[PDB]
Amino acid sequence: HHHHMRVSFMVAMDENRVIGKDNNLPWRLPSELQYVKKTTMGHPLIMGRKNYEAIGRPLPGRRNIIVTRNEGYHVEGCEVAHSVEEVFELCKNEEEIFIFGGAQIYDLFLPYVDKLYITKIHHAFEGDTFFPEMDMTNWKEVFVEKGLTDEKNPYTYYYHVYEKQQ
Ligand SMILES: NC(=O)C1=CN([C@@H]2O[C@H](COP(=O)(O)OP(=O)(O)OC[C@H]3O[C@@H](n4cnc5c(N)ncnc54)[C@H](OP(=O)(O)O)[C@@H]3O)[C@@H](O)[C@H]2O)C=CC1
Ligand SMILES: CCc1nc(N)nc(N)c1C#CCc1cc(OC)ccc1OC
Repeated sequence: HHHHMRVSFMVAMDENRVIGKDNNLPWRLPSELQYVKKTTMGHPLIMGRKNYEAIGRPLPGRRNIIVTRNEGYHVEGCEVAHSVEEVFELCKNEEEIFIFGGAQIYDLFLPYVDKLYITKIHHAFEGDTFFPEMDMTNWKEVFVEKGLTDEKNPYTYYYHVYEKQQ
């Protein structure tokens, strides 16, 4: 029944798991976006249809895969899938794919996540979209580092990476 690729989550959330507000990001952290680009470069990005449209354009140097239940949905420079299994088919030969949100898409792929790249922002934003709860039993933190806080990046935040022990 198994897929061969590593399923990694890529997400940034606040102290209460908020990841979005009014179909956008509640914060603006250029430095954190650089870490995201650095980490995901050359790997497929899997994104919910809403997430993708908020971004608005294909992210260069990565396979953009959009998840939608719309069978007539198309976008140039991007791939479209309509299910977890169709993603696994498209990415069958990939080493590692990144589930890039948003919340519905995180929920979809949660039974399959092997590795978690999560930025935690030490602030409580007003929001309406939340990262799903996770049982970390049998996971281990393998990297942690404080983010750069300066004029362009006005919050305290940390990068964490957790690996499943399965
Ligand atoms: N801080 C962070 O790291 C991140 C924050 N965000 C934020 O999250 C928000 C977006 O999240 P959310 O509203 O949940 O939207 P999603 O990105 O999860 O997209 C939801 C869409 O995905 C498609 N979809 C959902 N379930 C399925 C399924 N089972 N099969 C096929 N397609 C499916 C549907 O598309 P369709 O309607 O076309 O059928 C649905 O409308 C935005 O605010 C964004 O800015 C997003 C990513 C990361
Ligand atoms: C907040 C940026 C971010 N960080 C982490 N660690 N994981 C994520 N999935 C995201 C995200 C996002 C959405 C987004 C991305 C983007 O360029 C990559 C541009 C705009 C975006 O939302 C409008």
